[PDB]
Amino acid sequence: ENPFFAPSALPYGLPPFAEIREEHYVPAFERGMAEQLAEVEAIAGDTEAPTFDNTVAALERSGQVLTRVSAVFFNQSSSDTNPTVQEIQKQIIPKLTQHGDAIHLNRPLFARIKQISPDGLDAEQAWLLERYVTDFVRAGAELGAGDQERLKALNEELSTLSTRFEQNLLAHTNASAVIVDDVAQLDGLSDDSVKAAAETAKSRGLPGKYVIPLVLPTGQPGLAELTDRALRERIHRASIQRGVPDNEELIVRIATLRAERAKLLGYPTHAAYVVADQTAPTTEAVTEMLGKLTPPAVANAHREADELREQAGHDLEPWDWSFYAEKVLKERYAIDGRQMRPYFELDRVLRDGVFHAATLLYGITFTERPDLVGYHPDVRVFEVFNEDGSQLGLFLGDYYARPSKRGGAWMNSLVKQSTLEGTRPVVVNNLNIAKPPAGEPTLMTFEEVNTMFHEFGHALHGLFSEVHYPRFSGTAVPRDFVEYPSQVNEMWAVWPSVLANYARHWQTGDPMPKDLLDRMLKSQKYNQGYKTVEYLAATLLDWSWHTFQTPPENALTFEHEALTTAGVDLKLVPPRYRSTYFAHIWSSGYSAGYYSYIWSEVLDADTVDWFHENGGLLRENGDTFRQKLLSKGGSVDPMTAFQSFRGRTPRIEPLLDRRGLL
Ligand SMILES: CC[C@H](C)[C@H](NC(C)=O)C(=O)N[C@@H](Cc1ccc(O)cc1)C(=O)N[C@@H](Cc1ccc(O)cc1)P(=O)(O)O
Ligand SMILES: [Mg+2]
Ligand SMILES: [Mg+2]
Ligand SMILES: [Zn+2]
Repeated sequence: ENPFFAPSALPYGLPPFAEIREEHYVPAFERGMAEQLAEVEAIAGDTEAPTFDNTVAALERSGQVLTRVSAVFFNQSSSDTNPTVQEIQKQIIPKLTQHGDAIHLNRPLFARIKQISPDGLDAEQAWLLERYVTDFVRAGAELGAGDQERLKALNEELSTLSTRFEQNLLAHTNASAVIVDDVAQLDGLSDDSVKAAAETAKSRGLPGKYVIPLVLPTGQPGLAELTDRALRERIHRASIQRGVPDNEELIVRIATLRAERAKLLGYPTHAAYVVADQTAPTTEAVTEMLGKLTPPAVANAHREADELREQAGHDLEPWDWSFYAEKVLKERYAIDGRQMRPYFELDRVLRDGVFHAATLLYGITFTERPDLVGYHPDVRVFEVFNEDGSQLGLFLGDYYARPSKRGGAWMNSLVKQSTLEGTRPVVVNNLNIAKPPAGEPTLMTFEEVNTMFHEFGHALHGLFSEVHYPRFSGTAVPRDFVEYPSQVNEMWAVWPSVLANYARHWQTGDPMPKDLLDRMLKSQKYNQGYKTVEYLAATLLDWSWHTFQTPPENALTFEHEALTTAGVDLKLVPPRYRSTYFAHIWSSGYSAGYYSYIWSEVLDADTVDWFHENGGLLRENGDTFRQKLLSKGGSVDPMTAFQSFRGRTPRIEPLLDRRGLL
C-alpha cells in the first residue's frame, strides 16, 4: 500500500516518516492528482445550484492525498535530497504544473465561482471568495483558449527550468567546497571551526583533510578570521563562481519567459505582475523606496571602506573586507569573534534564548520528544503548548549543514492549521550550521543566532494560526509581509535581559561580563554600510531581471550593467547573491520580491518601538501581537491588521535609524 493514502495517525498528524520510502512518492502523486482532478470535475459539473459550500469550500476540502505527499516530498527535496528524489522531481514537477493549470483553466469551474455572491458570508468567507477569483484570474482563467494553450507551455517550461537551476546549484556548490591539506593554512580560525572542517572532510570522504563548504550568500564567514590571504581569495572566488556557466543561459531563459507570461496576463513586466499581489501598491512605490535608501547606504559603505583601508594600512580586495572589519571591532569594542563564540552554544541558545523569549512573551512551553521520529536522525521534535496547558502544535528543528541540504535557512509546514480540517500546525526550521565532531559543542556566530530567531519567527507565525480555511493558514500572506514576523522575532536575540540569559560560557556556565555584552551589542551597528549595500544591490539586481525593456544576451553582462545603472557596482561590496546563485529569485518565490525583506523591515522596526512604548517584554504585549497579527494568517488584509495592532499606518524612520540612513 502507501502511507500517504490515509491521514497520519501520529500526534498532530506528524507524517509517518519511519514508514515512508522514496518508492511511495510517484504513486501517491499520481493518486493525489487523479483524486483531486475527479473532485474538481464533480464540483465543476455539479447539477445542484452553486454555493460557497459546494464550490469554494469544496475546493478547499479537495486534494488531501496530494497535500500529504507534497508536504513530505518538498520538505525532503530541500532538506535531505538524493539522486532518486531529484529524478522524481524532474518527472513530477511538470505534471504538478499541468495539474494546477488543469484546475485553474477549467472554464465551468471558474464560471461557477463567479456565480457565488457575498451575501450572508462571514468576513473570512467573503475574503476567501475574492481570493479565489484573484487566484483564478492571476492563473489565466479569463484568457482565450489560444492564450491559455501558450500559458500552459510557458508555466511548464518555467517549472522545469527552476528545477534545473536548483539541481545545478546544489551540485556546483557541493563540488566547490574548499579543500585544505595543511592545517597551517587555517591559521586564525577558531579551534572549534578547525574541528568542524576536519569533521566535514571525514563526512565527505576526505579523511585527514579540512573542508570549508560554501554558505548561500556571497560573503563566507571564515574570511573574518583566516590570516592566509591566498586562501581568503580562493574561498571568495569559489563563492562568486557558483552557477557559472551552467546557470547563465538558464536564468536568461527564465527571465524571458516570465516577461512573456506577464504580458500574456496584461502586465508590462514580471514585477508589475508580482506587485499586483504584494502589499506594495505599485512598482513605482518599490523603486521610490529603494531610491531613497540607496544613496545614504552607499555613502556609509564608502566611509566604512576608508576606515578599513586605514586599519589595513593598504588597499583592499573583496576578500579582505570581513578580515579587516573584525580587526576594527577588536580594536574599537574589545570584541574578538573567537572569544564571542564560546558564549553561544546551540543547546543554550535554543533553550535559554529562542524558547525562553517565546515563553516570556507568549506563555507557550516546549517538551522535547526524542522518542518521536523526524525525517532525518538529527531533527529535534518538540511539542508546543499554550500557557493554559492546551496543545498547540509541533516544531521540528534541523540545524546542520550537509551535502543533501540546500544552502541558507528556511521554514516550511508539514501540516497547515485550519478549522475546516481541524488540523494543528506542524512546522519545520532548517539551518546550515557546521556540525562538530562527536562530543564537541556547537558554537555559533551571532549571525547564526539571529538566523535561529528569524526562522523561529516564521515558525510562530505558523504555530499561532487560527484560520478557518487552509488557503489562509499560517504563513500564507504576501511575500513583502511574510518577512515581518520573522524579522521582528530577531528583536529577542538582542533584547538585553534575554541575551543575558543565554550568552553564557559553554563550559563554565559563566555569564559574559555585563560591560562586554554591552559592547558586543554595539559592534552590531557596525558595518551597516556594507550590510545594507550588499542587500540593496541584490534587490536591485532582482528588480532589473524582472523589469527589462529588451531581453539580455548575456547573464554576467546584464548583471554588471544592472548594478552600474543602479549605482551599486562597488568592487568591495558585491551583491549578497550574484545572478547565477540567486536561489531566492530563480528557484523559490522571491522573483521581483527580494525587496520584501526591507519592505517588511519597516514593520519590524516600527514594531520594536511599539514594544518599548508598551512596557517591553510582557505577556500582555505578546497576547496582543498574537491576537491581532500572528494568528490571522492570510485571513484579513495584512496592512489593516498592522494598523489595528500599531495604532496607525507604518513609519519608516525607525528602519532608517537602525540602518544609519537618516
Ligand atoms: C519549499 C518551502 C519553502 C522554503 C517555503 N514555502 C512554504 C509555503 O512554506 C518558503 O518560502 N519559506 C520562506 C518563508 C515563507 C514561508 C511561507 C510563505 O508562503 C512565504 C515565505 C523561507 O523560509 N524563506 C527563507 C529564504 C529562502 C528559502 C528558500 C529558498 O530556496 C531561498 C530562500 P528566509 O527568509 O527565512 O531566509
Ligand atoms: Mg536581517
Ligand atoms: Mg557598559
Ligand atoms: Zn524569512
